[PDB]
Amino acid sequence: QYSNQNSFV
Repeated sequence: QYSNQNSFV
């Protein structure tokens, strides 16, 4: 299981 969460402003 592979999760990536990226938030820019």
